[PDB]
Amino acid sequence: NNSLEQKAEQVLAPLRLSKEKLQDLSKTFSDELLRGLEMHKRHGLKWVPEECSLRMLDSCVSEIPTGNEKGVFYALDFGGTNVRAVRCELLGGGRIRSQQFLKNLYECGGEIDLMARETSASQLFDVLAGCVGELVEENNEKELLKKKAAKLGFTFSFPCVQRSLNNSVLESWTKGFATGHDTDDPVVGKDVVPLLAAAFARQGLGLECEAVVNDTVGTLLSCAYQKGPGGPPCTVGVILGTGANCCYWEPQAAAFGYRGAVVNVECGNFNKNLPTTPADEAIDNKSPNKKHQLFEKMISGFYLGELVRLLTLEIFGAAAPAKAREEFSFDAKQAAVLAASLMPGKEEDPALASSCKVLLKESWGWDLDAAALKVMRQIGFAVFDRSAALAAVSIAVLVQRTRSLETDGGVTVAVDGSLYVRNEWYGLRIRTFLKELLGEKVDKVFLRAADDGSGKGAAICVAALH
Repeated sequence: NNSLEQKAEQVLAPLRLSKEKLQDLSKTFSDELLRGLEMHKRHGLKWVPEECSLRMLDSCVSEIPTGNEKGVFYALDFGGTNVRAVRCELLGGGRIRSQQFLKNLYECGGEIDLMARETSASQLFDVLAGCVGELVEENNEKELLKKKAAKLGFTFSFPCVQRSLNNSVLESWTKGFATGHDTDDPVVGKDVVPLLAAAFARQGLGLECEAVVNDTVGTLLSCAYQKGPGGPPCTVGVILGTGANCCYWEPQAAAFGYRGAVVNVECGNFNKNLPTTPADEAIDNKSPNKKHQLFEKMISGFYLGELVRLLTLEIFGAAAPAKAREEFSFDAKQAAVLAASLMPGKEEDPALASSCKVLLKESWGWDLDAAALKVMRQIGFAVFDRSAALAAVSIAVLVQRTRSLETDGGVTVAVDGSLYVRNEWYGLRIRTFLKELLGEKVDKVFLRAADDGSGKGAAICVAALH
């Protein structure tokens, strides 16, 4: 204590980004976005990191829903071992009724590891197609779809090369997958849409995959449909969860060589003029993706707990608890408990502070005193508030680029992700920083929660084509 507060001040001040620092970062990010569009115009599918840290991927999505579309549309959500099939009744007026069927690929296939190098593409896609087929059968719909096929959107959350809305080639596996590597039937290097269509045909399923949809773009589309007809257009989509990403509607997309209008920025990798602190350097240095995802490493839930832990070690020194020396011993949910205790008009609320005391005892075995508890709360607040401020920078830059404020007098920003969904104050802090960045015209910016981009959003994508 006593000089604990001076040390906390010295360590935490670089995390408190002033309006001027946020405005400078916004300018840097805007310039980088333009560099990325010029990069796309010249290089197309080839990312040139030396020209731009933002991939600026063509989502190939051009048709934004009105909210009036009606019908039954399907989606397949394959982003790892937890596969989902989704069926959406679009009822008009922004209303959607959904069903889902879940498959855990670890427990699928008899004496066959679907993630293994010896498994063929056909075996994996048979299981994916069968997930959708189980949902079709729950609805007693197989014969109806034999008569008239249903449209399906495919969220395939792996590194891909996407030449058109319905053509996406797997560039390399991630997330522990190796399927097909040791077979004559690979997934890597193949367009996944014909693999899925072949699997549907083998099971007699009348589903036509018309889009491979990025989940951030799906979040934008989910919002666009479900806010209903009318209102300021949804031209920005943001995911603030375990990771962080954003997409937006680009008014000069055609001139820069895009087929779609919605650009998937891949802003997690933004790396220009970042307000780096020693804790950020430590997080990057021990990560498996050094010098990549540097913006995300300051924003997203995967890292906020690590930031609190490393700043705790830095500030408390020999007074830090032993468990704070263990990587990933403190997560973003726990950091949020700390940050919530210091949100506007809650600082002297005793119940929130008491939850903090219990938290630190349970997670770190730390029976700390009043002054130490106050400093821990300040650490958690500083980490989460910086996350909100940097998210606000991303949103403001994208809103400016859409020109929606100028052409439609308002903009709807679709937001999803655990940081925003779990913490009511997080979006409010985003709005405070958006006011700092944009002035009074933040009153024309509407943040709207948007659900299930990877499922609902992909079904909406294909519904908007017709």
